[PDB]
Amino acid sequence: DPPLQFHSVHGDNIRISRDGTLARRFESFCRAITFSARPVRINERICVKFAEISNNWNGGIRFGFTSNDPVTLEGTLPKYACPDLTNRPGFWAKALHEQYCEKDNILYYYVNGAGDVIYGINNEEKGVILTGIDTRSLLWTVIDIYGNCTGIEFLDS
Ligand SMILES: [Mg+2]
Repeated sequence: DPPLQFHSVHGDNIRISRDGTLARRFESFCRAITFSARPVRINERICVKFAEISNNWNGGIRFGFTSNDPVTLEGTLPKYACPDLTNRPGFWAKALHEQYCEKDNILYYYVNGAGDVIYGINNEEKGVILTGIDTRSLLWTVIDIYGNCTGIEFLDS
């Protein structure tokens, strides 16, 4: 439907912009978990821009999907998507290589009918990063704003 926004259920170290399109890890190095405000479609491309980078932290963001309505998760969020959420049923996420986490890159990803998650950077496919996603339930993005990237923007095309 409408352009993707961040869910109001998020980590303690996250601030979301007024229009809901920009999530920042405002302090520290963890508790940086975020979700999409609405479920996403199979084959819908999620496009995220690395809007802000800190030179004081290293590492890549973690991204993927959850079959859990983020409202059901409030007061329940751990420090990390990996391993902490991924250990629970209905979360699929992996780290993005830190070489891709540079200012103004666009990460795109989607889950296909087969339940595989394909990703790329600046419109160049990198491949399948995740497999076995439950395509029979509603899915929300999970993006853990970990590492040198401290601000990410959902892009509207
Ligand atoms: Mg804090």
